[PDB]
Amino acid sequence: VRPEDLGTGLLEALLRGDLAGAEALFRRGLRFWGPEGVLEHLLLPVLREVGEAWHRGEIGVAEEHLASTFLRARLQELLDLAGFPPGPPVLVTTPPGERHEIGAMLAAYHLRRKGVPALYLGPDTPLPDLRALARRLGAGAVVLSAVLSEPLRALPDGALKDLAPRVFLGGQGAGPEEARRLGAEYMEDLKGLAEAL
Amino acid sequence: RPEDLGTGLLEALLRGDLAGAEALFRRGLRFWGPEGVLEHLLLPVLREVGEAWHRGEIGVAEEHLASTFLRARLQELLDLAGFPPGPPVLVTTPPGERHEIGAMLAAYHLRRKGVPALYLGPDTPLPDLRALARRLGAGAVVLSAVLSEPLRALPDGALKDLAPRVFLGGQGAGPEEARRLGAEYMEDLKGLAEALWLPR
Amino acid sequence: VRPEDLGTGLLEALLRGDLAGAEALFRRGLRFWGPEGVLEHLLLPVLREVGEAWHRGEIGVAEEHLASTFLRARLQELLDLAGFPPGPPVLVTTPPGERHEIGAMLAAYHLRRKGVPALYLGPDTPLPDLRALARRLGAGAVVLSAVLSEPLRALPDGALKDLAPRVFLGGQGAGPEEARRLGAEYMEDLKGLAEAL
Amino acid sequence: VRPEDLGTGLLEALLRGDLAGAEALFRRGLRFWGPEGVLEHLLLPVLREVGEAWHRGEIGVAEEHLASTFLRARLQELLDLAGFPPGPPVLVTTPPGERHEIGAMLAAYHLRRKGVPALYLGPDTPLPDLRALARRLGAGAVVLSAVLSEPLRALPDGALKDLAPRVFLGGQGAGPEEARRLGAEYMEDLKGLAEALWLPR
Ligand code: B12
Ligand code: B12
Ligand code: B12
Ligand code: B12
Repeated sequence: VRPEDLGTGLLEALLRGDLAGAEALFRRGLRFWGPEGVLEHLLLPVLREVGEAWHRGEIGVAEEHLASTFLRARLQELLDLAGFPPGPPVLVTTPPGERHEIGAMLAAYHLRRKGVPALYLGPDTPLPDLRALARRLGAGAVVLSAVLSEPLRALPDGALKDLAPRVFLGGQGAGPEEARRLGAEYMEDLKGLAEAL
Repeated sequence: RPEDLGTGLLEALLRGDLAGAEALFRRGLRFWGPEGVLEHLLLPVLREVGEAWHRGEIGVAEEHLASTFLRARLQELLDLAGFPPGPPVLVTTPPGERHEIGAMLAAYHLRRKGVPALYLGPDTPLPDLRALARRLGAGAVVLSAVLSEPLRALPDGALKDLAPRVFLGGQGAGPEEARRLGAEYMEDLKGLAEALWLPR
Repeated sequence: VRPEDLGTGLLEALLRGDLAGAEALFRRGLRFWGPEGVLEHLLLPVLREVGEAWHRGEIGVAEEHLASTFLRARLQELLDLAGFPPGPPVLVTTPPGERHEIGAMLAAYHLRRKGVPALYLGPDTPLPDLRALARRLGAGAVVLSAVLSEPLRALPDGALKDLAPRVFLGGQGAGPEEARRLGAEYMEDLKGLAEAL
Repeated sequence: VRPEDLGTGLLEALLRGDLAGAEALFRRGLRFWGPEGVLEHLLLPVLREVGEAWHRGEIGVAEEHLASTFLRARLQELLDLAGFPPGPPVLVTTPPGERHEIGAMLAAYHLRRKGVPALYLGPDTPLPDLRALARRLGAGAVVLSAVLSEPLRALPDGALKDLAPRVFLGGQGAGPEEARRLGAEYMEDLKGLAEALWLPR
């Protein structure tokens, strides 16, 4: 199968529970596109199509869970391969109540690929606890990924100010006005995070 | 240093030294092998993280960091156990149960015995779980519960007929609640494949 | 299949020309041991056994070549998946006359995994040319890997002293007295190269 | 745009140590033209420009090394992506004394793309050792790539004849007379190698 058909192939493999086939297809994508390219051209398009199929009522949450778990495992492999430099970390998580992790992990990965010690905490970190860890580790920045807008709507004005010296908010759930309200710097593009630091 | 590995790993995680944590875990693999490292290093460290949190010695951000690391290690082992062909067993946690390690352990113990255990991730709504089991023709569904409250919230018979065999375990579960929910109850993961193969 | 048998399995696969099997076994070792661990537990033991078997006369050069080429290809794959930060590079190569690449690639990999922009040049770089590139790119360091002692012995006293602001020499062909003679800093372990920098 | 237009950009990224940029540009070329087109119209032209610039004294050995190592890494990725089929292998190497790899790796790639199990040994394999491995693995063919002519001149008449059931020789260092002297089948076209083995399909 051609590169342009790897996305359809992967989604069909996952929807029939063929994890071995899915792993093979993803690895082919990695080899063809390289790491950034496989995320852009395979991981993200499959995740989005899973979401659309769910919105259309063609699949349920269990199929989305299966696909997201698979894709998380693949991104975690890449994250581990990028390595973790010493020095003051950037803490990467999602707002309280946000359980979608891929965006955060993508942010951490893009940072790690540029030599930044992005410490992915997992999703859904209470803000007092996040601030306390940032302070204790001397973190240079906190990065939050918000896929949904509702977890941000739940936060009080200024809630993200002073989590760390720099606080960045992105994801589809976030916009510049909400970032301003919460006291974060907004960034639309993952590729601009490493530059900003 | 086997006797010191657990303390070393926990300290590395709590200072954000992921490189050190990874090195120590690999040393645990060298000492104890794949199953052994789970029993002697992963689970003791997970439990000490939880206890330290319960005592107020660490916050949620530290616990998250450590749990994320340990989940990554267990996912590696789960993937190394392989995924055989044939009708899958779906493995997840009840609605409202966000803790994953027990479910991943169940999937691992199944896969190492040649059972195609598909780990979905945690916290799967039951109608959705039923629909996926149907779509994949799953022979069994396995749920891991660390907390009892998510189970208490579920209706009588909520787990019955998710597949022809349904198992519930984890410290949050007990035989009476399993019975109420329409699931079989088991405590030993080393017997779970055998229990599923052989008649109820 | 079992971790303790991956070395035996990989060597046997390579000696029978089973590259698909070898690739699968190496990937298993990567998953089990992690990026640095697979080099310590699988790649280096297999490389060394191949070399020793050749020195004992038990295998021919074609068999040795196949295995060494395969292992280099796997290390190059890992190297490319590491972070590559912006900023002044560290140039990594081998002395003039040293054709063996693995130690240099290992050095570059260890440095990239610690957030250092190590440029692996390939092996066997003439010193004037190496200095010129280091100067033009503003490299902070040059790192040389020597498996054989004879290429070092052929160099005049002080030959390595001004290749860059810091010059490190390691590999089993090097020792502290030779490093001193040649004007390089010696290090035995790659684990403290990044710290020293 | 043709792939050759990216050549200046790629080489300049490499020469300033911008590995990420060089890799990004090469991958764009792969996406736009695919592997065969990028190899013929970007990798080989850049390799040749690097070599000629070195011969002209315009770049030093360290810059040439960096560019050659990068291009080999990209070709090795493609070689591995083409996969390794089962079946009696074709051993692919270069003559004793030939250290240049790219032509051999291209031959292995073109064979693997057509479903032929081409085992790339690396360069510079002694002939009796190569013969021994070919016999032991039951190889259907040996393929040699020569960039330099002197390694071939060094070989005795008929040296290549019986390395395997078929023996193919190409690269700019080889020509038909020398192949005939050495007992190899002379071949120039990479894409025609698999067909020359007379296998099914
Ligand atoms: C997949 C998807 C989901 C998935 C999420 C996948 C998962 N579980 O992991 C699921 C199934 C959860 C889902 C359901 C819902 N989601 Co939805 N679905 C989508 C979809 C199709 C793709 C978006 C996505 O998840 N992309 C993955 C992320 C990583 O991409 P991203 O957020 O765009 O982030 C990019 C950048 O921002 C950047 N980035 C990410 N984080 C950060 C951080 C920083 C600092 C920086 C610099 C950059 C950065 O990287 C990413 C890739 O480049 C979109 C529609 C679309 N966009 O085509 C909606 C969409 C986002 N969903 C929507 C919403 C709100 C929902 C629902 C509430 C709707 C519903 N009930 O039907 C539910 C919520 C239920 C719940 N889960 O809580 C709506 C939002 C608009 C609205 N209606 O208000 C959307 C936009 C669809 C639409 N057009 O209406 N959804
Ligand atoms: C670690 C831990 C946590 C961690 C979990 C980290 C993680 N998992 O990523 C953290 C700190 C997050 C946590 C939080 C809380 N937890 Co807590 N904590 C624990 C602790 C110390 C250990 C839990 C554990 O061992 N997990 C590992 C799993 C795999 O162990 P397991 O379920 O026992 O499973 C074993 C077997 O059952 C078998 N198995 C597992 N699944 C299955 C499935 C099948 C089919 C089979 C056959 C076998 C099987 O395998 C396992 C190993 O042999 C215990 C106390 C203790 N010493 O046990 C509590 C405990 C579970 N926590 C408790 C509580 C209440 C909480 C909190 C609600 C407290 C709070 N107010 O916030 C929160 C949960 C909030 C939330 N939703 O996150 C209570 C639960 C009481 C109850 N449900 O009746 C406990 C018992 C402590 C106590 N005595 O009060 N906790
Ligand atoms: C593998 C091997 C080969 C292979 C090499 C395959 C390949 N493509 O790499 C083959 C068979 C080709 C080979 C050939 C020869 N080799 Co040989 N072979 C070895 C062997 C078994 C292992 C070498 C090795 O470990 N390489 C891997 C590198 C990475 O390990 P390393 O240099 O020890 O580096 C470690 C650390 O120093 C650190 N590190 C590496 N670089 C750097 C740099 C810095 C800055 C730092 C901080 C750290 C660091 O990382 C590594 C961690 O383990 C050894 C004996 C042995 N058991 O060690 C000999 C040995 C190196 N070979 C030797 C010889 C003599 C030869 C030949 C000259 C033999 C001959 N023809 O007569 C030829 C060379 C010509 C040739 N190309 O054929 C000698 C060299 C002795 C000396 N004083 O130089 C040895 C020691 C054997 C002996 N005689 O005892 N060899
Ligand atoms: C690039 C190059 C280099 C690079 C190579 C980098 C690298 N890692 O590959 C560098 C700068 C390192 C180099 C070094 C030298 N080179 Co130079 N260089 C060239 C150059 C510019 C191009 C070579 C090339 O195209 N290689 C890529 C391969 C794939 O191309 P190809 O062999 O033509 O193969 C084609 C087909 O035959 C097919 N193919 C290849 N193999 C096979 C096999 C089979 C079976 C089939 C079917 C097809 C096939 O694929 C290709 C498609 O176009 C040429 C001049 C020119 N413009 O052609 C010289 C040239 C080859 N170099 C030459 C020389 C002399 C040298 C040096 C000896 C210079 C010196 N040091 O003094 C050194 C070699 C040092 C040593 N080995 O010890 C001479 C060789 C003359 C001769 N042998 O009679 C040439 C011809 C230049 C000249 N006119 O003087 N060189």
